[PDB]
Amino acid sequence: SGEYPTVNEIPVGEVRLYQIADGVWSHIATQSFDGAVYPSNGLIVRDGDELLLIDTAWGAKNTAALLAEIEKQIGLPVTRAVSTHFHDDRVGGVDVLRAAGVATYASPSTRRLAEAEGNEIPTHSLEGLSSSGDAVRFGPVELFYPGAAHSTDNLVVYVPSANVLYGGCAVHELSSTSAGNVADADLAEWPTSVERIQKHYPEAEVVIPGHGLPGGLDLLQHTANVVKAHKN
Ligand SMILES: C[C@@H](c1cccc2c(-c3ccc(CS(C)(=O)=O)c(F)c3)c(C(=O)O)[nH]c12)N1CC(CNC(=O)CN)OC1=O
Ligand SMILES: [Zn+2]
Ligand SMILES: [Zn+2]
Repeated sequence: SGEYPTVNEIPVGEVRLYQIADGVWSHIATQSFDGAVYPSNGLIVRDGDELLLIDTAWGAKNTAALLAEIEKQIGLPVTRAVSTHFHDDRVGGVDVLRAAGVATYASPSTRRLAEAEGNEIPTHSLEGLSSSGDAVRFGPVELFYPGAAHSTDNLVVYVPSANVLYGGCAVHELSSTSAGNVADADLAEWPTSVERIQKHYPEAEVVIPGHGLPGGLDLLQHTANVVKAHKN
């Protein structure tokens, strides 16, 4: 009924949308992994009379439900999707997207990691993102590679028309007390990568983490703090 939806409010399999700004929504879904249930976020950005999707809804059935929710709530076709790293909360559902006519994209790094781990593989490679600090335009967003953090391939997304920073899994919510799933992380580089985000996007007004509640720029400093303490 208006607040940002939380893990216990979303049954696994359904998707909620949350209006972030004009032409910008987050999508929220839940999934089971290793016997626990987790929420996860993605982004939808209006691109004229089409939509750009950032990240799947963490699985094939969730991603089908995402498409149905977009049709109900927004009613514009999703034409392109970008996955921000290779884990299943970002690429799981790419095969559903590809069968619904969505062109799927990811960096070459993400595509290689997805293939090696047996996850779904976006069709198209995003060049121009291989060095930390690189940025490219993709429709109504900028894609930015901050360096290794949550994963070596993680991308962040900025919506310049709205000053919305989608940090993906490189950014944690303010309530986080640990650095999430660190299986493929670089805890030593992560603060430096967050510092690159802070320097590149100082006018961000909303910051969206990969999991949990949006806030403002404080999410970035909080992330650096929880990662430094996890490393210790
Ligand atoms: C799908 C993803 C995954 C599965 C289950 C949970 C997560 C979380 C998570 C956990 C806890 C918190 C609360 S908190 C901040 O207080 O800790 C949170 F916000 C997010 C994150 C994240 O952190 O992005 N990703 C998760 N996988 C799976 C994985 C295993 N893969 C290999 O080892 C190589 N293929 O490596 C991930 O990341
Ligand atoms: Zn991940
Ligand atoms: Zn994640």
